[PDB]
Amino acid sequence: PGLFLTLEGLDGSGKTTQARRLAAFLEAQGRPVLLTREPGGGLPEVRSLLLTQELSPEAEYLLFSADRAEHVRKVILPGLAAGKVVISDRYLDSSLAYQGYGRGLPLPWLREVAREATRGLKPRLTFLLDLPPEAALRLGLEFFRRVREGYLALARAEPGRFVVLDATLPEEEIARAIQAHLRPLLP
Amino acid sequence: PGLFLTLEGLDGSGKTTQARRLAAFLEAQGRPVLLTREPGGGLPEVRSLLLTQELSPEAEYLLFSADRAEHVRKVILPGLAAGKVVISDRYLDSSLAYQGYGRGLPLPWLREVAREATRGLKPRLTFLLDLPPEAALRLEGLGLEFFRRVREGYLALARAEPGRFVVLDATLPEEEIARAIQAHLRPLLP
Ligand SMILES: Nc1ncnc2c1ncn2[C@@H]1O[C@H](COP(=O)(O)OP(=O)(O)O)[C@@H](O)[C@H]1O
Ligand SMILES: Cc1cn([C@H]2C[C@H](O)[C@@H](COP(=O)(O)OP(=O)(O)O)O2)c(=O)[nH]c1=O
Ligand SMILES: Cc1cn([C@H]2C[C@H](O)[C@@H](COP(=O)(O)O)O2)c(=O)[nH]c1=O
Ligand SMILES: [Cl-]
Ligand SMILES: [Cl-]
Ligand SMILES: [Cl-]
Ligand SMILES: [Cl-]
Ligand SMILES: [Mg+2]
Ligand SMILES: [Mg+2]
Ligand SMILES: [Mg+2]
Ligand SMILES: [Mg+2]
Ligand SMILES: [Mg+2]
Ligand SMILES: [Mg+2]
Ligand SMILES: [Mg+2]
Ligand SMILES: [Mg+2]
Repeated sequence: PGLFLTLEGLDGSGKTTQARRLAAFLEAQGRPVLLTREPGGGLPEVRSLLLTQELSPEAEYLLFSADRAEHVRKVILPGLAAGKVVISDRYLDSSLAYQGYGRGLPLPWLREVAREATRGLKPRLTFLLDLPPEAALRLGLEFFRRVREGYLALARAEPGRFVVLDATLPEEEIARAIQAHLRPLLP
Repeated sequence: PGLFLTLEGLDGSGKTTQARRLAAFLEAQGRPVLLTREPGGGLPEVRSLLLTQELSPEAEYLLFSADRAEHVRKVILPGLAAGKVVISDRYLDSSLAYQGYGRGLPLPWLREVAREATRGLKPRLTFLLDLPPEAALRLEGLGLEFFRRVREGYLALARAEPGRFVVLDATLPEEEIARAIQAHLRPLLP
């Protein structure tokens, strides 16, 4: 049982907001829900360490992946075995967009690292809240362009898992679109 | 330029003792030496991270690897580039023996993670201080059964790369181990 969903986008694309509203929507239908996030959900100390320190991309990816590995094991997989709808604000796609397309690390290596860290757990549906970095409500601009395009490139590679939402629209109608796509996967 | 050396073995095998003796022995010969270690040489804060309760073996290895990636880029390669003899107390082999043979993680995955973590950098010589498992004395569930697997793992890694590894008997007195290490170095120096 259980359903695994993720949200992705740049910081200030409104992921937490939509994660909050999606939880509330599923609670209103009586469906058990669990919110969680990366970084921090597996190893909170990773999150606080990366906050005040910049490393090499390789080193920083491996920390994200250790956190992810604990996150998948202690939080996400248990939640799904209990029949809950688990919603993660950021997951693997964040590393692929930021460390891969942004900092330039090779994608095939990242996914081979990720495969054991995640046990190959992929979300059923990932919502990409897309906007230009200048429109975001919260290493130059060029880095943030690369991450956004990277997200869009990931989405067009897997059109079955990504749902690309224009994040500049009002939050209420963005919420209804997410609800629309999600409807078929519940009764 | 430069020479990359490492010390390996179980907890309590004399690695730290012998790396420090070696460093000092090379400095007295007038050679530039960089003494380093793992975990912590790349990312000091990883030792905090590694103590986390009930840490899965995958996260464990990825933590060691985060540190290793930073350690290679910021400390080891720039030291080697300047012609220093760089000695690391523990390197990739620790992960292969502890997280591979000890925890049961697949070696090919470990090595695939290692490729980009180390950028292919392997030491010229690695001194394995082979210690009996019962003599070994932080990390989760460091039991006797674990140490047998780790010890035998080290010995299998030695057999697979017998030109890189020099296996020495860790129960021998410290002067004799150091002299034996020094003798395996002599052709690689002047
Ligand atoms: N050849 C030896 N014989 C007996 N004891 C030793 C020998 N070498 C080191 N020791 C002692 O064993 C302990 C562990 O040594 P250490 O160098 O810290 O091991 P490691 O670095 O491998 O953990 C220390 O108290 C040290 O004095
Ligand atoms: C470098 C490394 C260490 N370890 C383990 C060995 C030790 O039990 C622990 C710390 O090593 P070390 O710092 O050498 O021992 P000490 O803490 O006594 O100074 O980490 C691994 O499991 N994998 C690794 O890749
Ligand atoms: C989960 C994850 C986050 N990040 C970064 C991108 C964001 O700027 C930042 C978000 O942290 P925050 O949500 O605590 O603000 O973390 C990555 O670079 N890779 C990842 O895999
Ligand atoms: Cl699912
Ligand atoms: Cl957000
Ligand atoms: Cl995924
Ligand atoms: Cl060899
Ligand atoms: Mg993470
Ligand atoms: Mg990962
Ligand atoms: Mg894709
Ligand atoms: Mg030591
Ligand atoms: Mg080594
Ligand atoms: Mg490694
Ligand atoms: Mg053997
Ligand atoms: Mg070997």
